[PDB]
Amino acid sequence: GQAAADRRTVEKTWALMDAVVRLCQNPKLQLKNSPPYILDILPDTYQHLRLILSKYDDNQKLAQLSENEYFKIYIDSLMKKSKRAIRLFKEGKERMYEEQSQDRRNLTKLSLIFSHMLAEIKAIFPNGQFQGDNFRITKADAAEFWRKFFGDKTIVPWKVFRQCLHEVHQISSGLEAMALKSTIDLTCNDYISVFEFDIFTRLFQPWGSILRNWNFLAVTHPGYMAFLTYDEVKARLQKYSTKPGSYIFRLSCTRLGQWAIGYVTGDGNILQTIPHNKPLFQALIDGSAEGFYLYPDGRSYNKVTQEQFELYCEMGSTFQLCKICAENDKDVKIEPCGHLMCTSCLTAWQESDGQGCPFCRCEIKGTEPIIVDPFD
Ligand SMILES: C[C@H]1CCCN(Cc2cc3c(c(C(F)(F)F)c2)CN(c2cccc([C@]4(c5nncn5C)C[C@@H](C)C4)c2)C3=O)C1
Ligand SMILES: [Zn+2]
Ligand SMILES: [Zn+2]
Repeated sequence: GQAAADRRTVEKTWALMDAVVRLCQNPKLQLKNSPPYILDILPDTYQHLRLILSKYDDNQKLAQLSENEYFKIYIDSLMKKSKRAIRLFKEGKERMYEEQSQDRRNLTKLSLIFSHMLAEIKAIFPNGQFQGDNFRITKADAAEFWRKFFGDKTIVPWKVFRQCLHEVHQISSGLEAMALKSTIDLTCNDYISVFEFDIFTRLFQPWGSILRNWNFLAVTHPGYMAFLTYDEVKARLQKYSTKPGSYIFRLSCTRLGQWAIGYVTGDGNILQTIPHNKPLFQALIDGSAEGFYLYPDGRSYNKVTQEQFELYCEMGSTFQLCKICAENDKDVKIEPCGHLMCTSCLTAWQESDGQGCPFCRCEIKGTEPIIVDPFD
């Protein structure tokens, strides 16, 4: 059985979440209002988990929840990300109190992850009852791909998902697979939920050209600003208040799967809109043709490089993966150049007579084992 281990894991989960909440209540942080608001999200997550348990009343129901693969992965993921937030405060020290620090950007990355996890658990356990197996994917052709490979599965490991997706839409390099992972795996748990799949396929519709749409709208488009608040959109566009047709487009924590566009009017007002019954690309060319959307991020704009994939990857939390394969963790440092990669890729390059370091071609005088954090 798992009864007693399961009881222990839930209670450790709530202890670790309470620990993160207490560290975040430090007035020296000034994040009481800085949203996604970790001091709202973690209590809301606790609240939804209690609602789930409130519905899985007794020994027999609790045993069904125990056997739910999505629920097991969710609680494990919540424990790991809580431990990570604790470690960030222990290792970050007074840098947690500097707004611009890498340590504080990492707290923002964990806050976004917690926000996405709360949206996902509400989508999969609406009113605290499992509905993963009945989840209706928004885009018909995306929904057919998920039925075809995964049936009524709620969640699939990233490695399995990447292999099945590659059957229909070829993924090119390691840096593209890594960039794609960072886009679909919002919860950063190395799984793709049916919910995550729904969000990605809604944003980058149509399905027929989905990797080209994502490459063009997110990976290389100068107008794309990832997740922003309404206040951040005003702050960025204010710099172009005197150049009407200046625009950006962005994601919303509070409205997963939807785009929002901000633009500068003839009067220098900043307005925001959500594309109305059209995909983003159509909204952008239509608004372009009408004079609203002329200057992405305040400049004119007139098939993706490895460098462009690598720059996109830095926004996320995937620094532990080897850039060559995007499968194995970085476990070796090449010396003296200091480039990082997995042993497997190092071997394959020196196997096939590659000069020196795969990245910089320089003499390899030494290697040293290394553990790289996803947030490094
Ligand atoms: C909602 C508000 C909260 C306060 C911070 N601002 C600005 C900001 C945006 C992102 C981030 C930060 C910070 F954590 F690094 F600091 C800061 C991180 N971040 C982020 C984290 C993981 C993945 C991604 C996506 C992405 N977009 N371009 C590249 N990548 C990997 C968007 C997903 C569909 C894939 C983006 C922001 O959007 C956003
Ligand atoms: Zn590798
Ligand atoms: Zn090198």
